[PDB]
Amino acid sequence: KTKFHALMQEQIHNEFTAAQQYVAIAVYFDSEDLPQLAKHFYSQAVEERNHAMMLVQHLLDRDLRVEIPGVDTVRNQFDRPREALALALDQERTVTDQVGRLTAVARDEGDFLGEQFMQWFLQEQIEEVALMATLVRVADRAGANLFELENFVAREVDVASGAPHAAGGRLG
Amino acid sequence: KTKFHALMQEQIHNEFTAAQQYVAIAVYFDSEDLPQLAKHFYSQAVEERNHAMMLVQHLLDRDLRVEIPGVDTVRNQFDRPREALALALDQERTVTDQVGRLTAVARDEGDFLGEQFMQWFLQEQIEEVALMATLVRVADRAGANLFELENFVAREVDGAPHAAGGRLG
Amino acid sequence: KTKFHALMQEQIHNEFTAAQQYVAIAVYFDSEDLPQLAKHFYSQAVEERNHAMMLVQHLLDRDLRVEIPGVDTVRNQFDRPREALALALDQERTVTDQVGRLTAVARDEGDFLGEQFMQWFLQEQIEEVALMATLVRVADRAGANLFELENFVAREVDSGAPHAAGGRLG
Amino acid sequence: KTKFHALMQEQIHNEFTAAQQYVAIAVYFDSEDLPQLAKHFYSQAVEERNHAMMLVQHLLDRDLRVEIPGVDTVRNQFDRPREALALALDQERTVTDQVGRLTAVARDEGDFLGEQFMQWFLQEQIEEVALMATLVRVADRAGANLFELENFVAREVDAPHAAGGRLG
Amino acid sequence: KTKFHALMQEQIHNEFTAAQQYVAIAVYFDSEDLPQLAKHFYSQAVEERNHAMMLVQHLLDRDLRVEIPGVDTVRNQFDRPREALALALDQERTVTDQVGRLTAVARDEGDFLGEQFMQWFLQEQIEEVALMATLVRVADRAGANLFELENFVAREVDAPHAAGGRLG
Amino acid sequence: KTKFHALMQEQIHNEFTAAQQYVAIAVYFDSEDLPQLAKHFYSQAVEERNHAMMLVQHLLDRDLRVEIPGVDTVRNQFDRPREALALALDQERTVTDQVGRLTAVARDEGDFLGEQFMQWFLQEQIEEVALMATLVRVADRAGANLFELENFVAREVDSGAPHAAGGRLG
Repeated sequence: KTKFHALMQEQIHNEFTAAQQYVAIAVYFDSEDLPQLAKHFYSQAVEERNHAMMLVQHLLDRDLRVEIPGVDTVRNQFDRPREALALALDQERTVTDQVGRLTAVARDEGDFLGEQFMQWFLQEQIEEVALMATLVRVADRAGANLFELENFVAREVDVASGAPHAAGGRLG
Repeated sequence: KTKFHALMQEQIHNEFTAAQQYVAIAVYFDSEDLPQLAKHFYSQAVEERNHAMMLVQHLLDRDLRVEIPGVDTVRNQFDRPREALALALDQERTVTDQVGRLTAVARDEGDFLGEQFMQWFLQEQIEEVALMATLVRVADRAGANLFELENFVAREVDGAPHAAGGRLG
Repeated sequence: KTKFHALMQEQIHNEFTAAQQYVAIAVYFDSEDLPQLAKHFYSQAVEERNHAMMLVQHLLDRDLRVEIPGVDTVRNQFDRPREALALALDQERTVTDQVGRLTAVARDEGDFLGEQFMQWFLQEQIEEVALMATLVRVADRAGANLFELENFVAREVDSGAPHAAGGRLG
Repeated sequence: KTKFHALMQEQIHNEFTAAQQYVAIAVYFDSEDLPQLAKHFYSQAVEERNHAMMLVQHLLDRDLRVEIPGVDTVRNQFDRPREALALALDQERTVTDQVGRLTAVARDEGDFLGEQFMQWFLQEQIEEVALMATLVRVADRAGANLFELENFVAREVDAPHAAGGRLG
Repeated sequence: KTKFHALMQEQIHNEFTAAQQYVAIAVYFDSEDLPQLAKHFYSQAVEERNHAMMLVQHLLDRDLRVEIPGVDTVRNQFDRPREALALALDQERTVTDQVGRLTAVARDEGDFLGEQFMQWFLQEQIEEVALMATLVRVADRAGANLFELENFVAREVDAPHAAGGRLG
Repeated sequence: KTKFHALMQEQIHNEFTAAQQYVAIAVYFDSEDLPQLAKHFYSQAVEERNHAMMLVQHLLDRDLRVEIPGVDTVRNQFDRPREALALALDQERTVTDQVGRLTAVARDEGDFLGEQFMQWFLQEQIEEVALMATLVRVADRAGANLFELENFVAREVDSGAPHAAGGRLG
């Protein structure tokens, strides 16, 4: 078993866990009656699931063994919205590290196929982190006037022939 | 914390796990190059996620605490397609029991809202079990000419409470 | 063999027989030259057949043995339309009883699947009885001026239903 | 009561029974997970009901007494699909005989209206028997590969007034 | 007179009174120049009227005597919007209890028709309480900036036969 | 509190009660299986509610206090249709008097806004009374056949209006 292969298997687990964490954050917001934030995070959980499934599909394409893993417990309690957003930013930053390490490991093993495959993920991370950071600054500026944060999301947020195929198709 | 509330929380965990198990089965089929079976199980995983999210939505609606749980490890290794279909059938039968027990518990506690909410799930389980049982009998009849099972799926296999986050296709 | 399962098998028989009884009533009306009544009862016979086929489908879905039964003789002779409408009302009340007893029996055996499946039939019975009752009161008011009853049917008369085996017929 | 009238009343009974037998066969196939065969037999049962109602209509048209009868028990158990198809073929052959005899009897009593009315049923029988026979030969050739029989049905298997209108 | 029947008659009265209470709240909001809240409650009053009329229709369908009742006085004075929303939430919770008790009573008398008929009202209550609870929390968060509550309603906010048809 | 203002408040009560009385009549008809009559009275109850809500709107527009009132018990028992129609006619005549008196009272107090606002209601009463009177004469003539009264309603019985609080319902 190569390291890239082992590390990809870990990343599938990390991605499924990340997606579950977004669902928890979506449901937190929902229960706080912040529907624009909730709708955004429900959507973000579906996209992380898609990333996970792109990693599965890569191993499938290469005839490398792949396990659909279990998922670790995720955080459900937040003192307030800014704390959930902060967690989401931190998570995207963590994923950025993981993806960079996947690249480095493939480079080091001369796994050229793995290396090129990681490139799309690096670009996505650029923009995902940029978005989470934006949501954190805006939540900070909004303070307890959460309505402004909601208004910002409704207007400014969410309004790639490139992507790798996701096993089972890319969900909306 | 009522028993119905505790048991709903368990069910959400059971459903997310069931959904993960379907993804495993979908991926097994995909690796076996049985795309029609794979596509069907990917779709079934999305629906189970939906059921999970309908349970979440019910607790939300009632202002009862709800936790999005972790997910237990699921089975990835099968000797052959029929074995994965058998596991799916057994799973749907298990979910049917769990749903019956949720209803019973709500009846016993006089939770009339919980009881009526379970009804839709009972109907769905009727048809989901019938479908899984059909796939198993057809897989048996197809023996190792799996192509016939694929053809059957392509040709013959093609209201609800709100799901938190909306019902996914 | 559970009691619910046995009782569902009887109900299938009862529904096929109910459907045959509506055909006899439709034909009686047809022969009396009351085409609006006749058309409505032909339609009602198709719907009862559909109910029977929904019960069949339920057993099929659950892998429980199901027999397509024979049908008992039904009534063909009526002194007059009001007597046929009265028979139809009584029949729908009888079916209501049967459906309630199926529900009770499933509750009593903890057959949760069976119980939920009966619910749709209970709401249908509510409206079917209301309609038969209406036709009887209107026939009573019309007396021998059956034309008014025909006029009433032409002007005034006519979901998540469970799957019917073979599809729901019009 | 003429013999043609009596025999028409029997035929109405025979046809209601035949229709119920097709439903039994349709449900057998359905439970065996043979949906193409099932769908075809559900459809066949509706058409036999239609035939029965055409007979009812004919007596109605002639002001001859007509009873909607009860229906005899029908067969629900089959060892296998071929056995159900064989039963259906035999049944259509039996109906052909019955229809021939209705014709003969009307000829013999000088019931010209009855005789002409039977002619349509004679032509229908020709094709219905041909179809049942075809399904039996194809089921024989398919042996236990019932999927081929289903495939055949999906691809190759696509009037006097009926009291109450002709049902689809 | 069964208890279920007597209790349905009371529920018709309760529903008419509930509907009139929503009109009072709608008019309160209107006078406060909170048109989004007012429009929502006007629409809510029409829906409660619809519920009332579904209960009437059920008794009609069953040939059980039904009276269109009078309506009790309802509350018109509120110190502020959150107090009117609170009353609406309380009222929806109360209706939920009433509906549960209607179900229990029908179960206890073996009134299977009445029991199945109450089921739809249970599901509606689930969502109607969730919505009122949502409006109360949002009004709390908005405090005196009622404009935010209005903006929230404008953007985020918005069956058995009813005697006389379901009104919009 | 002016007399016009007080009397408008009473009128809002009278209108809500009138609307409730039409629902009672509609339901009586419905239970008698006279659907055309029933449909017409359901519709008439919705219109009276509208009138009520136009009065509410007028007080809203003028910043005068307005209470949504309770509703008095109304009549549910009728020996026969003609008796319910008679009650509706008498009710519309009573409302006509009430509206006249509101106008008079506004004239007497120099309430020019109230006076002009009452005018539309006077015109409506003209036609509503004419229609109720028509239904009564037709019901009298159709004593042997009430289906004729139904037929008449289906065929012969299906403006610059003031805003109704909450909008005018159909």
